[PDB]
Amino acid sequence: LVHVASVEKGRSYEDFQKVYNAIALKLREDDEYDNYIGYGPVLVRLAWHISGTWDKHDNTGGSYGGTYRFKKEFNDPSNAGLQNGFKFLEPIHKEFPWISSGDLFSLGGVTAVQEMQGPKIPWRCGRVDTPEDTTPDNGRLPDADKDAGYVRTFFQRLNMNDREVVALMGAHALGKTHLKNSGYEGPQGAANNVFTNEFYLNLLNEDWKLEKNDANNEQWDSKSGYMMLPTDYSLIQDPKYLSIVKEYANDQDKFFKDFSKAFEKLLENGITFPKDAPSPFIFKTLEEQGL
Ligand code: HEM
Ligand SMILES: [K+]
Repeated sequence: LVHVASVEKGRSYEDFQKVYNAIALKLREDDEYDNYIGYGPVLVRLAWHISGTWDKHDNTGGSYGGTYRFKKEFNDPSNAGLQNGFKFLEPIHKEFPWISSGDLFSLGGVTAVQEMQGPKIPWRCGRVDTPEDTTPDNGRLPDADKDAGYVRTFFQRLNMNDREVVALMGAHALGKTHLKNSGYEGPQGAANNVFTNEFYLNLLNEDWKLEKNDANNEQWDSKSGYMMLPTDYSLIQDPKYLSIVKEYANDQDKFFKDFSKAFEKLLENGITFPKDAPSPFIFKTLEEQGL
């Protein structure tokens, strides 16, 4: 399988900047979602989820084909709750119908990160919608009740090393777990809609207590009222992961550069960018444009 990126006929940077701004303005507007968290978090997760189905072995899955839009993928249990971000995007797609789905799902994630004060994430256009039959089966997204070895093993399927994994997990600082979605409940910290290194800080500074939740699952609960998944907790259990956590806890900038690179990589896995493809775009945030 080869998926060559193909620029949407006749579109340039400026056209994308507009999709961006449209997402951004809508984020600003619908701020009541999930009790004032806003849609930022769910969009980052949608973008990660449409991309985590990838398999470096056979090149199936990944964000290229916009398969999330099909039933099999859309109804994946590990995708519970993502429908809210889908619906958020929907009007947007209507306003800009020439964008491919993979392009849009992924741009939402970038927009989300940047609008929430995170780092700038270079983004590339060119994903092409593929047919219903290219939809990966359910089962490729990771479980949360595991440990560091699982995570390690899991992420390898996506070509991510220790450093990327840890960088990538910092996104857990955003949003929260929801009992009805995954059988877990609670936020990871206090600033849940502004992008920071809080995740690492929390993991190193709170005094976590293992407990069972209402869904009969285990989670690490802290006095502050925060929770961590077994998989999140696992980053302190593993020696290699822990030194990285420590690095990010001390230097938000390193975290940001690392997250940036990894997130783009993550969204670009499985895609072949031809030689003449335009360079990756760096979008202006609403504020940078004075809107
Ligand atoms: C071991 C790998 C991962 C596991 C098992 C995991 C699983 C989870 C769980 C179970 C949820 C809660 C969903 C809910 O009930 O609504 C979730 C929340 C979320 N996940 Fe992950 N995740 C992992 C990797 C990541 C990565 C790589 C990203 C993005 C870079 C990330 C971003 C998010 C975000 C932002 C939230 C909050 C969503 C919201 O507030 O609705 N996750 N994660
Ligand atoms: K979270």
